[PDB]
Amino acid sequence: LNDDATFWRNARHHLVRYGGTFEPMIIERAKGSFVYDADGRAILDFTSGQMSAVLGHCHPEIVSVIGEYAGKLDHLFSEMLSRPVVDLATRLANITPPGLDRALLLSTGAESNEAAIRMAKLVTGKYEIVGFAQSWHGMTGAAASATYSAGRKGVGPAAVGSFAIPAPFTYRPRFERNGAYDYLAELDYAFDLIDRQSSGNLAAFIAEPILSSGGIIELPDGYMAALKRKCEARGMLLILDEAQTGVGRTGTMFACQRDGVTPDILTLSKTLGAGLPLAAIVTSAAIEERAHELGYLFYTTHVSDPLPAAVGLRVLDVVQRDGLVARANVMGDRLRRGLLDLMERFDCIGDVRGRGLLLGVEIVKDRRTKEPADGLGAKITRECMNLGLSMNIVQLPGMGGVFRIAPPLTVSEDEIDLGLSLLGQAIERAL
Amino acid sequence: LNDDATFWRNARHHLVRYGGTFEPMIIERAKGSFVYDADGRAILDFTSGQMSAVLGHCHPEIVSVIGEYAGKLDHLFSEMLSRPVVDLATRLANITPPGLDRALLLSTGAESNEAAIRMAKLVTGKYEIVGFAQSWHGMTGAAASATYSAGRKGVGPAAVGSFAIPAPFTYRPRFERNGAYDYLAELDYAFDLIDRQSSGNLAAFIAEPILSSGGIIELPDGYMAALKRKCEARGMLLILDEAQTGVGRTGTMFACQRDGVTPDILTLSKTLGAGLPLAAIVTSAAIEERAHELGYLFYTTHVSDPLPAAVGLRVLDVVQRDGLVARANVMGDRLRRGLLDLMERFDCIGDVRGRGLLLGVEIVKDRRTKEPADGLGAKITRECMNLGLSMNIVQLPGMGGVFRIAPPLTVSEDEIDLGLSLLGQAIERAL
Amino acid sequence: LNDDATFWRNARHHLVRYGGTFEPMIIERAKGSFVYDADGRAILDFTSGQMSAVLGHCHPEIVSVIGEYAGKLDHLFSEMLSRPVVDLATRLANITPPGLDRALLLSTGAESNEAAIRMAKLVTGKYEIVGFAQSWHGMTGAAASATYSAGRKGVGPAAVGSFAIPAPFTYRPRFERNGAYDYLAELDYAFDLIDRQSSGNLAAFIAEPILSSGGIIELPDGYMAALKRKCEARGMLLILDEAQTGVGRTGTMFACQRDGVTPDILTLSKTLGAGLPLAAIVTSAAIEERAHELGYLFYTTHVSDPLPAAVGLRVLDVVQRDGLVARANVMGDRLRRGLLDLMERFDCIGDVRGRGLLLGVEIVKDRRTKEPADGLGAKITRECMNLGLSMNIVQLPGMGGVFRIAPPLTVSEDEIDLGLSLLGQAIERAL
Amino acid sequence: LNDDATFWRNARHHLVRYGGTFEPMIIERAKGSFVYDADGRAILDFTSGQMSAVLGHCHPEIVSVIGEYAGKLDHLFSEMLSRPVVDLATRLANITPPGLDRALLLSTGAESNEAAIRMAKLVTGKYEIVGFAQSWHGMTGAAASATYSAGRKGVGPAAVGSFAIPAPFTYRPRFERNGAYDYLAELDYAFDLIDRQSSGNLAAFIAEPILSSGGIIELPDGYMAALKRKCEARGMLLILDEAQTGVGRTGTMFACQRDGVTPDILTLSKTLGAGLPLAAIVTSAAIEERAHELGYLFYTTHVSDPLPAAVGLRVLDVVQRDGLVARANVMGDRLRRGLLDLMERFDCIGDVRGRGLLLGVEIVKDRRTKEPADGLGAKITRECMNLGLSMNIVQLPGMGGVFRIAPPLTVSEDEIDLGLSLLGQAIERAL
Ligand SMILES: Cc1ncc(COP(=O)(O)O)c(/C=N/[C@H](C)P(=O)(O)O)c1O
Ligand SMILES: Cc1ncc(COP(=O)(O)O)c(/C=N/[C@H](C)P(=O)(O)O)c1O
Ligand SMILES: Cc1ncc(COP(=O)(O)O)c(/C=N/[C@H](C)P(=O)(O)O)c1O
Ligand SMILES: Cc1ncc(COP(=O)(O)O)c(/C=N/[C@H](C)P(=O)(O)O)c1O
Ligand SMILES: [K+]
Ligand SMILES: [K+]
Ligand SMILES: [K+]
Ligand SMILES: [K+]
Ligand code: NA
Ligand code: NA
Ligand code: NA
Ligand code: NA
Repeated sequence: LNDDATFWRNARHHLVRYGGTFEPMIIERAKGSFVYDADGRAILDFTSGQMSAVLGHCHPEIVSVIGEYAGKLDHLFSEMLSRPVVDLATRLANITPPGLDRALLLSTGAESNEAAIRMAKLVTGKYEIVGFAQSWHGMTGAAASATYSAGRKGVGPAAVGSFAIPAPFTYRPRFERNGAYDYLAELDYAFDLIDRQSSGNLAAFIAEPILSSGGIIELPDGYMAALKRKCEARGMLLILDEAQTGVGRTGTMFACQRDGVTPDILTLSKTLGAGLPLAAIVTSAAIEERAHELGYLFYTTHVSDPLPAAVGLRVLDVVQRDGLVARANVMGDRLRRGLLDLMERFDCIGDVRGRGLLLGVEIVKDRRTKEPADGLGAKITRECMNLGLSMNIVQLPGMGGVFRIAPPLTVSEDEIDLGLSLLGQAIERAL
Repeated sequence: LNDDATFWRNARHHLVRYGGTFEPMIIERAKGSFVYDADGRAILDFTSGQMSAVLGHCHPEIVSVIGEYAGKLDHLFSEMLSRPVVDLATRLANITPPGLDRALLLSTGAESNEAAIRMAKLVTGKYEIVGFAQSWHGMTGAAASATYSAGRKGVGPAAVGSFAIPAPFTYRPRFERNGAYDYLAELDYAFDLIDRQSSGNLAAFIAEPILSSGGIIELPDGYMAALKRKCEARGMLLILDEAQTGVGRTGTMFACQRDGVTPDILTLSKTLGAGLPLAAIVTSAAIEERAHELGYLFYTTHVSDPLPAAVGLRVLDVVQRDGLVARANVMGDRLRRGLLDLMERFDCIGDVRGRGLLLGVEIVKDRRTKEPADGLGAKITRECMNLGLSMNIVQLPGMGGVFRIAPPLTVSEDEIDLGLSLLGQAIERAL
Repeated sequence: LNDDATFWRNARHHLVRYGGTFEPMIIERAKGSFVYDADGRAILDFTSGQMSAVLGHCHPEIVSVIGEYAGKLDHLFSEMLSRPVVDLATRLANITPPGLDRALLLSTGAESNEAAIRMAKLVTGKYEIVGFAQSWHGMTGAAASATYSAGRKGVGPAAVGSFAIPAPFTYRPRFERNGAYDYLAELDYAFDLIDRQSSGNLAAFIAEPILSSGGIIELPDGYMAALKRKCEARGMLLILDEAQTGVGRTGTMFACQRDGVTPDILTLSKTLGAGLPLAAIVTSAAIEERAHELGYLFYTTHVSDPLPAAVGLRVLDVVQRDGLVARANVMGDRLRRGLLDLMERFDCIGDVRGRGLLLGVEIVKDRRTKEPADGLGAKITRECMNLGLSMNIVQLPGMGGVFRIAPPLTVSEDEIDLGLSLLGQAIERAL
Repeated sequence: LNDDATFWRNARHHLVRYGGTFEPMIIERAKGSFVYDADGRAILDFTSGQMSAVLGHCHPEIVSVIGEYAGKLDHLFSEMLSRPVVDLATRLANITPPGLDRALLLSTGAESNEAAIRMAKLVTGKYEIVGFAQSWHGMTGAAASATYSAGRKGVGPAAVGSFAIPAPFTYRPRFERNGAYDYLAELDYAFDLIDRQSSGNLAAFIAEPILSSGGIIELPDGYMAALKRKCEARGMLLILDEAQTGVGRTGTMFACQRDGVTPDILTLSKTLGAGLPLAAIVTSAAIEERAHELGYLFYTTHVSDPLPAAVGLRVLDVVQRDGLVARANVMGDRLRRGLLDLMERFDCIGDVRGRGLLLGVEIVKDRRTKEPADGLGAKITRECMNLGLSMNIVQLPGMGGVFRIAPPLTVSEDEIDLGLSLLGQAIERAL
């Protein structure tokens, strides 16, 4: 049983609480698209763990590689190079767009955004950073200063020079021109304001191609390109945070490939490490050279460690080889259609959006009003878990609660169907 | 050979440089106290990789546990609990001093300091952080704002409210009272200044028990206690960063046990993960409860992941069971004596300091002047590597270069001797 | 002659340049609505000096009072009270709206905004300040941090927590809803953004009722009220900066009386001192009491000095007694009509706006496009001076250049006509 | 009577309190070294009003000049030049040391420090400012951020990059080397710390030659010079704030002349305006030229106003002509000797320091301990006023309360004696 008195006792006496609420179960095993509680009940993992496991849990290949380096080459002085590191850096230079040539191999997504941000400040000689008002880049210093969906209160000033602009949100547009949502004009209008507040020290704009924690908000047609132009125009770098969207999740190896827009620095983590703590940034040779000339420093314990690098290389291999980017589009499409079928069935489903296997479903009280359905979302989530489907809902003011659905890229056609079915049931039950 | 053209070619084309210089070799394997290059030459690892591997490389136990969880329970939604996590948190509550009750399991040392710092700001309702002028707490936002040994220039303002005070340094004292180094008066004098600059928002003082990157500077007799009193007096938390000193490295499980001073929050990482990316903070039940009441948030991808937690539990087990804390004192002592013998032999060795297996050797041009020996240190380091002994030297203005010697707690009596011998040779050669 | 070689020589060798360009003449005298150069040519002062002299130059009454206190009671220890000070404070409590009860008598407009801002931060326990993107509150620290029309570049970070929102500008609207300029929705939309960037420390919003330096932009119908509600809703004070609009300039004693909106703190200066350096802030008894309980400090050399206080009391007297507030409406109206007649004559006159004797005329290349007329404005200004009419034009990006026309409240019907006539001539000449 | 019910009623209902406590009397007139209450009692003004009136109250010459410009040329558009302005700027270029060539004519001491600070940041391209831990530069933004004797709490963060170092204080030294107060080593030691906290953006050090509000602390032999060298070494400007020490108060026209050290920018106000609100900064032609090339902006309402400029020129004239700088030394010396006689009489007088007519007397409980005499100082001050001698005491932690004695440079031999006599009586009464 999940009721192990001692377990929960120790849990209550000795864990720091760091957000949300702990799920009432005891996870004892995980395999493929499932985790299993202490009774052995299999729970369908519709969020790939914490939005990371693109290959599912305990993938045999990963298991092998892990084993292999744990026993042969694990951790090293940060000045010592090895093959897994150079291979990975090389692979990444190779599968990212042209213009992205050099990599730095770290441990977390926030760390990767801090590294990119420090690099941008260094090469521009400037310090103001601009993000989206619904962004999430991490819990550490600079990543947090640029995170606007949460975490800003009660902890003192953010970093000097932090600004945000509204993200382009087609489901709930607030900037109109000639009776239509002119998200490109909204962008211009936002920048002029920024321009006016700036001390003349704009260093970068940082952005998620699809804002996940912020409500699966996908940047619309042409937006990214226009954004890149705003930056170039101001001598600012554009850093694209692809912690969740990278590595195939949205049905392209990297989301920025979809818009055909190449950022100055690209950050990776969640899906790169597929569960393990490996992250990275990739930038141009020119930017890297200038950073280096300026003494760029970002020296950590695990930067360039062989085992994690070895792991991420295996991740890319598998993804490539098993055409998991394409599986994302097919299963993605399979899942979207189901969701839309549900939506056909239940009025509370106000919107189905996202791309590939990063989909969101927005719960509303009224389609005409798009009135958020207060607690209905939480209910559905509770029912899902009872039904054996692990889900996650995010909620910001002005928005219905949004389910973030992101199964492993290794997910089966059956698993999807199972998932869709458990979900309609949870919805039927929640009403 | 280490000369693999392609290797270095790819290395040059695709790695971001992040500090220092890459060692000219290709590391292909590692085992116990050694790593091996591409020719198969065994290099004696006198810094435990990046000051982490207390159990040495590829420890069989770690190898087993790793394997075991990689295949059974790897990574989870951050709201899902499991045994390795609760066990570890519990173990830590148990082996740390009384008053430290709840843990938060993260990935890196900087991340662990950011978590502690955010917690302190939250519970005090304040934001000013004070560290040592020769500190190193990491490369991310807040950890970096509190890092004074390096990284401050070229990257814009640090965090609002960052201050430093001089660390107590008995080898190069600068605060005199009645013909003697009154480091306690220096402390008082520093705080009064701080007090005068403060906006009345002092939240914490953060400190390494022994400043490593800063030159192996050990806080002297009674200092820590007095420091803790300064904080209490100001309603500030005291955060002790034991990334390197924790887990037995200095010959006590935790360095703060040595002074018998319990900090408000304790941070762990390098030695906790013993090579893998696992970090943690531990605080009191009261502080944790208040943080929680105030909405403490620090939600990451890998917080509470089973595999890493599983790994750190095995680390503690081994350390405990093999009495590696005591091995640190014995080997530590064996090594100190050797160093002192060298010092007897070579005038350039100006000081031998540190504790347990975290020792430093300061190179000088003149013992009377304590004039730094310009390049001599770098030379010795170069000779060591030729001689097959991997070493590391740190250098700050006003100080001779310092070797940071920190072999695995699993190091043999022979390995030490080997090390001492290779070192005297390198010194003989460098002169 | 204005060509005094020595004068200009010394001028060139010994004056720091602090913005704009020095006018090529030597002012030797001033009287009523004119100043006179070294040839004795009378220049019609259409900006009341630096937008201050509501009573015109060298007003006999002011001259008397000045004389009187210079010789009897001039300057005092800031802890010594006297009649002119208590009378003035009292007068102000009396002529400002209900709810504004206590005054602090200072020297400059920036100083008065710094005092109001410090007070707001103190009583809210918070520090973030929000202003308009085209504001001007002064050159000192906090006043400057809240000034967005200029001065932000090249001088390092502004104050922590500085934000701006776009001002409501009916002549060049950029926020549309249902085919119309919905400036109230623009306001809401701006605040939500602010809300999202805030660290939860909003202390005040500071605002000019009519943005002068920013282009004579008058807050439209209902805007102020809605603004006040935004603040109340967030527990923020509303500080109204009436440096130029106060004391009758816009045809009400205070502009905020026009909207019937009472701010938490009101600041005064330019027109209060009518040329002399006297400024003030006025707040509620409750706010003042709380500030005092919290140790409010703003102790300066000239706070509470008798002579300046004596001067401002005489200013209010005269204004009251000579019904100069009403003269502002009549002459104001006389002047607006003329301007509009011009506008009837010249296509370049794109807009005539403002209120009372604070009017603006926007120069454009095209009424349909509202294309700014590049240099045309500067030309007209140059011609005016030749014609003996001192004028001033302000120019921000996205806007035609704007003449700021603000003659003394003591201005004659003839002086206005003269002014209108000189202006059409300058325009005819400039084309 | 001073008991005018109505006066105090209005006083209580309508004055904002801004520090300290209001003196219980009603000042109705002032003349020479005295002010007179409502009963007509003459109070001997031992602080020259708020440390400003070097010529005493209502000086006939000032009265004439004031009158003259009030009626002929008062206030102007900030782009219009006139004689009083160019003459004054010229005079100042002329009486300040070589290397100080161009002036900017403002209104307050804080404003003058903000102007100097903005200029320094602009020309260095940097933003960190360093002051003394017991400084007072004003209540506005940057001046306040650099003020450490008071005002820092309850009002949010100071300006980014604010630092302080301890001032050299020979009466209460805390930095010892070889049994002696090595204030030069203290300076070095302070800077190294600063260096370590800096983001590499040191723009200026700002300093009072004698810290007044901070306790009449006179920089000792050679200190200033060494300070200037610290700045030059770091590419920082040195700004000397001579608001109180300038214009003859310390027995040289400017205190920096005494050490023969020329700062990059010199600020003036209190004594320059001698009671009226006039302030100024003076810098080198080179610095000014570079500021201008960089768009230096500091455009205010009263910058370059004729009347105030006219007043300060008359002040300098009188000072020069009446050899008031020398009167300061003679009367200063007369007063110091008296003070020392008192000190001979009363043990509570722990120290008599300062220079010229800017003297301080530190009250202690014990000369051996230098134990502050708690409330004794306040008592003496209360007795002085009863005795008809207006005085002022300042008190910081770690220090006895200090009387700041600074009579008009126009003070008579008799007035001094009167003052000394009233003071010994107050002391006799207070015990
Ligand atoms: C005391 C301490 N705390 C925190 C960190 C941050 O660790 P991480 O960068 O992995 O987040 C370090 C890093 N150290 C260097 C990397 P070195 O080993 O050279 O002293 C540290 O020494
Ligand atoms: C886009 C993005 N970048 C960076 C990070 C920081 O990752 P980390 O905290 O591991 O350093 C996250 C974290 N996400 C949440 C944890 P969620 O998965 O709930 O959206 C992210 O979503
Ligand atoms: C050295 C110095 N610089 C600048 C200022 C700011 O002057 P202001 O506030 O008029 O702008 C002061 C004020 N002083 C007090 C008011 P005190 O006279 O009590 O020492 C000062 O002492
Ligand atoms: C609305 C407002 N508030 C405060 C100030 C600051 O006044 P000061 O600089 O005298 O302290 C100004 C200055 N204005 C310019 C000088 P302009 O007259 O050109 O609009 C102002 O317009
Ligand atoms: K490493
Ligand atoms: K997790
Ligand atoms: K005063
Ligand atoms: K002026
Ligand atoms: Na690429
Ligand atoms: Na414990
Ligand atoms: Na009122
Ligand atoms: Na000079």
